[PDB]
Amino acid sequence: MVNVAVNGYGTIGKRVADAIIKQPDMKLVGVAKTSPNYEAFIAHRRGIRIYVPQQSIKKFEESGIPVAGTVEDLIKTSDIVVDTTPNGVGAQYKPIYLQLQRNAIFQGGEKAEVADISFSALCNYNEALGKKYIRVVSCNTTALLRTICTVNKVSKVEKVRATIVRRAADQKEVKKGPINSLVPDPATVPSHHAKDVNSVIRNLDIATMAVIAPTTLMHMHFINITLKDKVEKKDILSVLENTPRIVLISSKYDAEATAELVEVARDLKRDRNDIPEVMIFSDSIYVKDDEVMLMYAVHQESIVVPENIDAIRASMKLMSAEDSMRITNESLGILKGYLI
Amino acid sequence: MVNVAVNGYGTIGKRVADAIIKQPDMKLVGVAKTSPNYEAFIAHRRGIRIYVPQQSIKKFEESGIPVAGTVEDLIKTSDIVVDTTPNGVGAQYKPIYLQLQRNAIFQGGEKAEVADISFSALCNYNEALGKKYIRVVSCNTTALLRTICTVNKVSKVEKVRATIVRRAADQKEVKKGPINSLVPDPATVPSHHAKDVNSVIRNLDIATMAVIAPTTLMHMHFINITLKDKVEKKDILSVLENTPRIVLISSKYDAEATAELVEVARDLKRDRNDIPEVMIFSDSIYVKDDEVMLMYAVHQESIVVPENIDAIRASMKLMSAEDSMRITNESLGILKGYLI
Repeated sequence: MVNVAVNGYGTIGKRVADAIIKQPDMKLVGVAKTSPNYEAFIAHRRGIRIYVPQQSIKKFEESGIPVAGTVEDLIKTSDIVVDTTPNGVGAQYKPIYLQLQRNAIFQGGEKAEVADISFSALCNYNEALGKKYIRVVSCNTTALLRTICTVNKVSKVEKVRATIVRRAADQKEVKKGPINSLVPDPATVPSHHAKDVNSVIRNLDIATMAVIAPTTLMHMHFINITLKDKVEKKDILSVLENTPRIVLISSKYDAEATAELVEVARDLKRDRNDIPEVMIFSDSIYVKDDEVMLMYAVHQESIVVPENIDAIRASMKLMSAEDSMRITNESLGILKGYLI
Repeated sequence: MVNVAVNGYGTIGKRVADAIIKQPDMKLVGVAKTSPNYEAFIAHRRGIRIYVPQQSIKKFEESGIPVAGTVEDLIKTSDIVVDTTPNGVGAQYKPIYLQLQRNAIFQGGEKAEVADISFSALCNYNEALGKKYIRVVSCNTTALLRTICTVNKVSKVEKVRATIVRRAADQKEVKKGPINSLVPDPATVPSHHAKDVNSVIRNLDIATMAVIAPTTLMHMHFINITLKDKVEKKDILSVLENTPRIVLISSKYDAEATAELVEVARDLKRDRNDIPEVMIFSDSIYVKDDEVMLMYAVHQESIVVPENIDAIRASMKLMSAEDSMRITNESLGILKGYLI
């Protein structure tokens, strides 16, 4: 039985915690948070136990939300830590995990050196088997990796160039912009995505560009893939339509807009209206000879959730790639085929 | 039991159909819709019977979604119709419901003359008992009536002055602005809200102004009430804290922003992230002698849902105001007290 701790109960933290609870071979010990905001109140009402930095206990304890113990308390009394702390804080907790001898899963805004390997379950689960420290790649890297590794089955992927249109901040954030601007992110080519992808696929010729748009719901990727062998369209479409963690969006029901996909998720009653799957617009799938083009949407709040679950399995070597992803996929209701 | 039809499966209709499904004394006969978009797809997949206007049947059927009959058929089969069609379309169906001899509930965007009475359950259910045609007031009119009929228990409301900040368009709408403007709505005073409140509370001296902001989540109201007698804050606060369909928002958990309230709903796992209750900011409650000032948020996608359920009960004389509101409240998970 794996007793899991979650460090950092934010957008990703809260989701991983609920994913952990639905797993048959894992238990959530508790979660670490520094401020008693509404995310914490709600967590406690749901019976999730909250661990806090010793120095914040007093402050935190003024709000009435009971504290189960300190953050080291949590790490020591767990078998592995899913770290979902802010960019840069993982590396700060890294020495703590080391000292207490806990494996730990890090998020994608950390430097690669925080982990012993970087990960995406559809690409290098077997290579991650046994790693004590694993870095799950960022949300947009994950979407690129899922698409690539899946297209690669039809033919070796020789080259990737991509433009990432990033949503500015999540819907709940009220102090972040831009309100009305496009903001190169960064201006320099390439963006960090290409390298992040090279921490999982060592030798891919990848170049990416990114910009921030004044939207909160989902990112969007615009991809140009060069393959080795002239391929057929049915084959690129066959494998995109049959890969869990990837869904296709048609143009049949007038839902090709990130806001309308969010509405589809609300009406489908998905938890927190999450769509953890890569959402590829079926009408954008262009394959001519050895060239592939298409666009897809990425739901940043949830895309790495299932990856953290498999990463845990990889780290503690509980089962194969196919076994892990099959439980993760089924327990978190992950789709394949047409979303809409 | 009571067989109910829903004419217009859009933002309100999809939710009135789901609430009808949750009532112990009602059964959803089917819903009416013109276009076979993602909302119709999803209804169909849940087993909801879809009826389409005669002249749209063939285009609708190009989608492969089966059609149970015309709108007239749906009408003939129900004991009562919940009309949730676009503003002005209700008046187009009024003569059809009359000729087909079926009671009907209309939405606030219609003229008061389309019905035999306008309604809000916390104020005049008893007056609407037996009315064959009832107009449930608009979303912001409803929020003003719940607040006024509740405050009125502490001391007679003699005067209301309110400013309404309206969200531009719901989140699924991608063709409506404004993107970045404030838009008098209208520039003349008063806006229609005051007349609509007066269709419910006939002699109240009320004036309202409204403006459109570039937000999609919720409306906000800023109100000034003049009472007959001087009162104590504790008495205003105590009624506001103990009335279903009204919730209080504290400043304890950092959630005083409409986007953070949407977030609270997501994490509380409310259906569609709906918050049908009037959300009064408890730090806003200002009581001095006979003057009360406060501000609140209104979730426009859902506030009228419970109201339409009670309206069915009033029109069909099914049970008392209190009995109906208790079933509507319990079954739809309506709250009172502090939300956060």
